[PDB]
Amino acid sequence: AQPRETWGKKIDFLLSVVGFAVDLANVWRFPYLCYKNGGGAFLIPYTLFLIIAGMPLFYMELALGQYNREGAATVWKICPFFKGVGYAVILIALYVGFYYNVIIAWSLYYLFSSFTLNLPWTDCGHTWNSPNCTDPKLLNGSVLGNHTKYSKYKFTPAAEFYERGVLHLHESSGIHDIGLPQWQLLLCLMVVVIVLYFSLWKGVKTSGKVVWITATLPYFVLFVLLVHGVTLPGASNGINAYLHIDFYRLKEATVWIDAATQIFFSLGAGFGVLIAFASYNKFDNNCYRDALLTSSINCITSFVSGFAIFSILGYMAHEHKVNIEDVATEGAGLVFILYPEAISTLSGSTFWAVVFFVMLLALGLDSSMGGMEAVITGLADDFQVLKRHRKLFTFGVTFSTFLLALFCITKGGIYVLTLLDTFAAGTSILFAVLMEAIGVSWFYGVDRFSNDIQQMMGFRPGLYWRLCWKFVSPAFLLFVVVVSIINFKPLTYDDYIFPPWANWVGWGIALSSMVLVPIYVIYKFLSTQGSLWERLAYGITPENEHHLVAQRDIRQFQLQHWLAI
Amino acid sequence: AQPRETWGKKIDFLLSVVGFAVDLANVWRFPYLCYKNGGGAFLIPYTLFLIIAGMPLFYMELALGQYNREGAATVWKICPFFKGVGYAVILIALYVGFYYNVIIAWSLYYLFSSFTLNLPWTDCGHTWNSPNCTDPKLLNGSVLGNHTKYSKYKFTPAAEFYERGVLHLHESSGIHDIGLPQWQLLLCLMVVVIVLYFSLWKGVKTSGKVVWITATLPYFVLFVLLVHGVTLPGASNGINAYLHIDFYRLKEATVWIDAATQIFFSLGAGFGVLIAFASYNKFDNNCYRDALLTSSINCITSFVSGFAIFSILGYMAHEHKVNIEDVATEGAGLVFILYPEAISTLSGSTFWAVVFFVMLLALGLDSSMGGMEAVITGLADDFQVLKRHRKLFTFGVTFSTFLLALFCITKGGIYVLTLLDTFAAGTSILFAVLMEAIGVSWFYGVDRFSNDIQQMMGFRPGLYWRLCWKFVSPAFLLFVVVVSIINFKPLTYDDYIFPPWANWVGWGIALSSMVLVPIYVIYKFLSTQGSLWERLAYGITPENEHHLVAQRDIRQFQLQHWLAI
Repeated sequence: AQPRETWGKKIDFLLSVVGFAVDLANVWRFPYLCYKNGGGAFLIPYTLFLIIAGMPLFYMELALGQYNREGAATVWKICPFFKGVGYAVILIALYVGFYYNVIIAWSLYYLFSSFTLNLPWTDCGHTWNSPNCTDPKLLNGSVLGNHTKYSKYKFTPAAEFYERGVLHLHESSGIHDIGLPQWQLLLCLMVVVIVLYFSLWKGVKTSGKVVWITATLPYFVLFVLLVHGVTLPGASNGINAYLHIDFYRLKEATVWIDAATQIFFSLGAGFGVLIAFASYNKFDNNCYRDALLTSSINCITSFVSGFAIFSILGYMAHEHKVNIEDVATEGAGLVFILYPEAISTLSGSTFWAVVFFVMLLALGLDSSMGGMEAVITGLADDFQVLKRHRKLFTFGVTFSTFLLALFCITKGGIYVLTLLDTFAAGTSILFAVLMEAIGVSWFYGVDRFSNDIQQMMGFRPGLYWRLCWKFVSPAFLLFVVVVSIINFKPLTYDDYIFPPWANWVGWGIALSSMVLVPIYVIYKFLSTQGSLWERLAYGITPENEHHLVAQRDIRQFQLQHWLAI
Repeated sequence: AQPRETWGKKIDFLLSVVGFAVDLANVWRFPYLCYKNGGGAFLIPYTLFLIIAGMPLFYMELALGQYNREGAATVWKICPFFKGVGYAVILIALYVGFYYNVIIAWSLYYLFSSFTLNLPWTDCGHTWNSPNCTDPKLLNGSVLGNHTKYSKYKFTPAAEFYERGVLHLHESSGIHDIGLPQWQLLLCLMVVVIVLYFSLWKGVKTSGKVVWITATLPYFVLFVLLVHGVTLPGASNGINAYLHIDFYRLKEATVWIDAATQIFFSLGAGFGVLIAFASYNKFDNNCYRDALLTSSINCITSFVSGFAIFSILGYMAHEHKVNIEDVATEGAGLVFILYPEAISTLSGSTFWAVVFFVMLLALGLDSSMGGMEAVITGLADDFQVLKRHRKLFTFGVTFSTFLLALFCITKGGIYVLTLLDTFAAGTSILFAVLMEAIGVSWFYGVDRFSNDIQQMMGFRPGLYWRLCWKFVSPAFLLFVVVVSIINFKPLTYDDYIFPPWANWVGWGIALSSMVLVPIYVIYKFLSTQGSLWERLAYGITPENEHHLVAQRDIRQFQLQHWLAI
């Protein structure tokens, strides 16, 4: 049929895989988790976990995507038994969109707040918000006595605006009674999905042309933000809050399980977008240096983002003598509540707010485009009938996403948003990457993987990467899954408590993605006629190796394959 | 490909088309609408409207289904412009299922109430029901003083059981706050859809074998019910309430618009099931006598059902000296509230309740099976790929119906149930039958229809049926649509009032089916390359007549075709 739509240049692929990993400052609280674990003695464990998690997994994803020349759905053509997981990493990705674009819509709403001269968070006098008239006191404008305020003060103008005008949480008591979607967030999501459709309908060319412009803004924005911070007096102390070096605070099973999830969610390994991007890349490329550069760029971006956030926190603590630890809202909209107020204190709040919201929209749109392109490529390579009708398929996917994201744009959508995000992302993606690592290291074998790499690359991976693929990565993923399952805490908002049935609904939604593996295994086992040893052979051997099944030449049954290093 | 799955015998087709039109006593209040219009001077207008509406439309549906040999989706192969409506009558049917099976589930629940020795409606002492403890007084067990009771008494044991144990309406204040689906109705709907899947997955053979047994029960049940009624003393007066002959009460625009909808909803003309059943019938059949027999059977069934209901009402009025007019609940579950209590007064309530619930389940399952088979046949004849995979398609349809019927099986589902039923059924089916009649009488022409009939039948329809098809039926349908649109009243429950946004949601849902015609017309007009006169010709001429389009031989453009009688 039609050949693969190769990228115009390697720079487009590089910028795309970079912009896919800049969502660390969107909704993820990186500096909060950094300060939570060992205070400032977090850099070394962070780097160690980042390496051992991403680099082997990123190299594996890139190599399996480039060599197989197909989407993540059929990327398991060498082992159909695990091919079911190829579906999982697709559907899970869609689940992410179900909330992700919603967050983007929130940022878009902030754009409509930045077009005016008087920002809504500057004045609490019913400026595009409906306060409860309980304590409408400016945190900086109205200077009053400093009190503990029950160690929780959610009456700040920015938080009030975010909760009343953006979320309308006051008209929703919980998750049992939700309500109706907001007309503003609905139009914002419509604009977002229309942009995504007009970008993805053509192919990878428009995607590259968009990420070539969108991914170049956050660097300049973070640079000018760090400059404006270091020019402010209250940043220095904030720096002291960023890295409070305490090697003795590294408690057992405290700093590791909280650092293994943030890097895993920020890098995006096993999410299915890497295979989709590698499927359109040239067959002759160096995934090693590209993966190293991507990991280093992601680490530097996380570091500078945490530094900027802690500088903003230090300047805010300089603005009001109350402590910044228990006064901030460590929720989904942490960047939407604390950061705008600082912009109110900075001169020329309009331009800074506009450029910050543009950076947020760009870094969200890039990740959403990548996540949707992964699903598109997977379902196109799986079903060839949908390969030619790319525009109609993209329109249908966007329409289904808009219809199924209404539960997240409503008044009480943030609760279901956090529920879906946490449960689905954590559980499903962890189980999927665990199954992928197992299938690649034990069933397919790292020897054939290294041979394919050496055939398509100028060198062969040494013993280090092979051991990391075989024994380090699967054991690490299994440990993370065991910690997430055993040490499971019931989900709860900052103040709101989730009902018991919500936890079971979240567990069912998360398990709906992981049960696709045994169902597909049973389907493949039943769709093959013959003896058990022949069905297992057809399931463990690649398609083009099926002729060996009649010859009874299977290396997986040999003990030398399981112990092959 | 595979030929048409012809029925085993004509008796199967007859029993199927009969059992499809026995849903008049399920949720439809036939005797209430009879007594509302002219009291007892309803038989003559009822018969006139029944004839003029069904017989021409039923003959047209049967002939168009038998001659075209295809489902309702592609039955417009002679005129693709109206082919869009072929989709409408499909989707609308599914909408009906979205509530219809739910009602069936209710009846199934009553079966679980009839298996016990002590019926729940007999004793109000918390017998499988949670009363509000306001007025737990037996209507017949506790003899008290007769009062007006504010002209509305909804505290009867049967109504209390139906509202608390079956619906759980007390935990739902309205439609803005719905809640969670009930676990009993969920399992009932699961059983219903599993039976529908195990019946429809094979084809028309199992459908005929099921309707050959299910459609034979309601006759015996109605016979024994009429016998037990005429043996009761209080039936005679009830008969006087059934037919109170008053020719002077036939007010203008009062008895016609209320009788034109009941017959139209009971007969089922234009619903799409008739074409689906005729598509599997032999090419040589007499649709005239079959349609006449079907109409006569439906009329006799409606008459005997109204007689039985009014006899039950008269016996209930004999049980308690209070009037039966304003004490009954004229809602969806009228047969579920008033009729069981009478069974409590009859000796051996167990057997009578069991056989009545079995009759209800059979007459609901037959109609649901027909409505789903219509959609199956339409989407199979439209997309040939789904023709071979009939079992998987039926499973998917049943699963989607079960997933989309959760809003009707919940605590507040009855409000959305009535909303969807009324809006969708009335508006969409009326617009669909109007468009079908117009396309058959004016665009295709009654002359070619009569010629095809004479080719496939032993005689040609006279001037009467041709005039009824051309000038009577379209004008009648247009008048009914105009009355429904202009004389539109806001929907409201017996006591609950619907919010304003619910009316707009219902209007949008109803219009979503009717907008499929202009969209499909525009799609067909844009999918044809050429001049406007050639596109119109391709849109109005049949497919096999497309060769005439190049010859510029189009009879529709001639004035003799529009005036052809």
